[PDB]
Amino acid sequence: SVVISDAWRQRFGGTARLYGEKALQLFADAHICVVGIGGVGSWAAEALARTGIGAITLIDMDDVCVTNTNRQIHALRDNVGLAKAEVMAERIRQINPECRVTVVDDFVTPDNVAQYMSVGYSYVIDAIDSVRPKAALIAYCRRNKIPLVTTGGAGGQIDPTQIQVTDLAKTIQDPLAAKLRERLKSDFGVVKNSKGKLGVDCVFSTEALVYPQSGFGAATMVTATFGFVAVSHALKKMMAKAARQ
Amino acid sequence: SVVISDAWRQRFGGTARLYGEKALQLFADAHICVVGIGGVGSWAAEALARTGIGAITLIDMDDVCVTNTNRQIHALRDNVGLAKAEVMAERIRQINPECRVTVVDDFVTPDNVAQYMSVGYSYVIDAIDSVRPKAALIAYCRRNKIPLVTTGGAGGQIDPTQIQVTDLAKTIQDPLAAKLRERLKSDFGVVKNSKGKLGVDCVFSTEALVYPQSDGTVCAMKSGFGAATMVTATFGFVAVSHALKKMMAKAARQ
Ligand SMILES: Nc1ncnc2c1ncn2[C@@H]1O[C@H](COP(=O)(O)O)[C@@H](O)[C@H]1O
Ligand SMILES: Nc1ncnc2c1ncn2[C@@H]1O[C@H](COP(=O)(O)O)[C@@H](O)[C@H]1O
Repeated sequence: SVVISDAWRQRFGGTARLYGEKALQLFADAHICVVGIGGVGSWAAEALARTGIGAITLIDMDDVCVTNTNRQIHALRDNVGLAKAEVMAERIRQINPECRVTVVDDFVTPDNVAQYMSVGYSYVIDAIDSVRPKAALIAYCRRNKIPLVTTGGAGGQIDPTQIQVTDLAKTIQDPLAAKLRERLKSDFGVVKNSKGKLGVDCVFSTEALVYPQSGFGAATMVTATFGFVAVSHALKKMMAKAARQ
Repeated sequence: SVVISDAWRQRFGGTARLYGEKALQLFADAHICVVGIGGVGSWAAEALARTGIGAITLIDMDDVCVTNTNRQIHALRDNVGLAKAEVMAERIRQINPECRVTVVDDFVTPDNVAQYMSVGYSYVIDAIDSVRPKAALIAYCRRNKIPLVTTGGAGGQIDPTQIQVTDLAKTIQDPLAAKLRERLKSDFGVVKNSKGKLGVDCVFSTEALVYPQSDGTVCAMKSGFGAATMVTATFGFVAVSHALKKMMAKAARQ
């Protein structure tokens, strides 16, 4: 158990008053991994930090680019050209200097997923944009019962109020999620239950895609909300599991 | 009005691809005011900046406090003690160096509201928590046809997916929004029209508020409330997306 300090309580007293004290300690003791520190994952990382999560691992190899400005929290003039995960880590340490932050400067693949998951996370937030590594991460967590929430495509969507969580089998208006389902079936043997579920929780939006007016565009208001919904869902699941003993 | 530089196109190419070039220009030419740079308003400011809005005014007099950390984007160890609005303005300059940012180092009151709205904003996002100034800001915007979105209480709520926008007359499970309607009726004579509406768009949540108990548990019931970034920021984001939707619709009409 992480020892909650007096400074921690000043930072996160609003967390305790919202989730309860038991949950404050649960979060302080958690270790959550965010894979992909982009339009969705950067805001998920931010949210975790600001809700008193005591250890966070960030996995990404990309650099901050000027084109990230429309949708990524780390995308500032002075950060362009630096490694996203490390820039996000430094920010998290400014949020909570007592958070233990680990950076994995790499992409997830079939060959390294086991090693990177071997840490033993309380949750994994999958915010990867590419379908191949995405499928590899999901298939691994799902087989190994590692708690996971995945995110669909957040581009080409303008309305944050249509974001919701459902089984990956049941998402609509999400070409990324659809390709992911195909890849999981074809490459990993993952297929629906008797109930028609893949047993993978997925943040998506019912909104129909808005085609490009350099692929689909994106907006902070939606991409960040994907990440915030993923975090709220993960924390809810962790609190329910803990109450179920 | 604003000539979009190549740097600006690089920053906001994703914005253009989502909303169109005409919208990119509309946003570059816009001037939006954020009142209250806190749990809701700091994220609304961030979103405006990140959506290529060309001018932003920020109104607040408070300083960054360590207790802001759970829900405000400017709450970082090195910023504690500095004025919230100025820290945010400085961040907005890092997002878009060509954004025109104005800091009003003050609180809105019944007596100064006309001066602070007199500028001619494309939109006002009201993220003030205190009720009497909030009522005064809304009454003034509403009377003067100044495009406004207001935000109910984002504290005591955990679910970002229940946030939506409706007329202030129709909000539920929002005690702030209900005390507001009263102050507006009582001090400004703002009351429902015959269709049941106040003519004020409000971000609110259908979620029942969660109240902290003396024993450290919390109890949902249909320094006060706790809060979470995931919910407070999404209030701000839903406000911004609503405003931009309305602005684009207005521009489509001509
Ligand atoms: N296989 C992977 N493992 C970890 N992070 C990834 C992987 N593939 C893509 N990413 C990151 O996912 C992020 C996507 O963000 P965005 O560009 O907004 O969709 C980027 O920062 C990528 O570098
Ligand atoms: N009358 C006012 N005019 C402008 N900003 C205000 C006023 N009253 C409160 N605020 C700010 O509104 C913000 C509310 O943030 P929060 O504490 O997260 O609700 C704080 O930064 C306050 O300083």
